[PDB]
Amino acid sequence: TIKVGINGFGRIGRIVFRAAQKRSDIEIVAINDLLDADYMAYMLKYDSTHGRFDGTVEVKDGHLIVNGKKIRVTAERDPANLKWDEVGVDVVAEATGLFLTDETARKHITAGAKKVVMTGPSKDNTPMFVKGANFDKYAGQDIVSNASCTTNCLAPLAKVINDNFGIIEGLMTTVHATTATQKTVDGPSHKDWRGGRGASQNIIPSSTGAAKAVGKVLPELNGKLTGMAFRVPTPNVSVVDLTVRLEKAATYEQIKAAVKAAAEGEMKGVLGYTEDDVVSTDFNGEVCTSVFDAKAGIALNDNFVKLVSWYDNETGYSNKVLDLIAHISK
Repeated sequence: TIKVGINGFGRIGRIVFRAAQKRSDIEIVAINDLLDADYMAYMLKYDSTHGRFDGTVEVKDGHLIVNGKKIRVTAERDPANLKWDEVGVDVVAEATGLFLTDETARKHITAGAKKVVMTGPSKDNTPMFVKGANFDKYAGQDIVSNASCTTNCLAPLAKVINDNFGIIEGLMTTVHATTATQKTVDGPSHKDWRGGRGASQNIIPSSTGAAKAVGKVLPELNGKLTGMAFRVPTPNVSVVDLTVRLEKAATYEQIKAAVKAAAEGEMKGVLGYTEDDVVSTDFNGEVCTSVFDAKAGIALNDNFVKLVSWYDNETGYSNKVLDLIAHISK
């Protein structure tokens, strides 16, 4: 099995760990963060958004015992001192948000790991991969990125639409759940003044590179999409609102049928499809990274349409982090 070390036990690190427990090809063997093992155990067992851990957690001798398996807990600030080889780690899920370049992330390789997956968009030219878009373009690189949660929602939908009808141009809005970078009441946030405003009180405009980054994993869309975000007072689950102009005339029923076909075919398990009267909490825990909402979208005409797709910005992305780990280990 693929032995994985997690650097950073924030939201993504903890949900990757949970999702990994149901897998048989991967097992987590080590976690690194500035948290005691008993605090680590507490954060794993109790989750406001996703409920109790489905399994056993206990602490003995500074290491976790999760579902009977021993997990090494360290608190190194310098990734180079992590000694991943001592626990036999093949791939590091780099989930701190601080090591998003080749130089910073490589110290995991120096520390004994064989490959690294960043759980966020790279800040340099480290290649980015999105399941359903370009996992098949992986070419043995030892450091990769799984892009962002929003790109994992937008890219599979954009590919289906572009492949079938040709996207001339598109603009995206994501209505996005509150995240850990936000503030409970108005507080300091230099570099992003709006993002410091009280999260529970406000709709907050925010920048996002996700739509531009679709052009990295689908080069045929390179300069054809951009977008923005609004952060809203929900704790999890976000929604993409994609307005596109199409080359080939397509009725809304043709669009729905094309997405449904992909959701049951080449993109099964990545792209979902529903015609039900869903709301955001209906996707809490969703494993698909993009669930097309057929009744919510609307067409002005056969070449100009607004498409709606849901994503659990914690769970879907975390499951595809694990999918990328398994893919680069094949």
